[PDB]
Amino acid sequence: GDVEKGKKIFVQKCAQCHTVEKGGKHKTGPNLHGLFGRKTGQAPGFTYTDANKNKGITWKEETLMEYLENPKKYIPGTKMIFAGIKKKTEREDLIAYLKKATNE
Ligand code: HEC
Repeated sequence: GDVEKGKKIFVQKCAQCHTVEKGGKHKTGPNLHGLFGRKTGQAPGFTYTDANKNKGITWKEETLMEYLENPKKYIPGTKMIFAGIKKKTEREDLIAYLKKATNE
């Protein structure tokens, strides 16, 4: 649905690892420097896996939804300790939130 309905859940259980809207901090995942229509091997000084960066997929409304619904399965060895998001609303809410953070 909506940007409010996504930022409210991002700032709860994404910003805990990917601080961005509050101020950049890649403290347990890479801070989302837009991502939508960008690329994966894009983060500053952090460390994770080989898998995500080297293999890629282009981050977009498909791939990041497909990824957030199961990140461990979607890219081979991506740890990301959360792997789902309450209900399928918060999912599309996040997409439609972050889609502003790539043009606003
Ligand atoms: C800390 C335990 C995390 C939580 C909570 C969330 N994410 Fe995550 N994310 C985490 C890791 C360790 C990584 C690095 C990549 C790897 O392969 O391990 C990621 C990665 C992402 C990405 C992809 C970045 C890329 O590979 O280019 C995205 C788009 C992402 N994470 C988004 C995201 C959102 C929206 C979250 C809240 C629902 C979220 N993550 C939680 C660790 C953690």
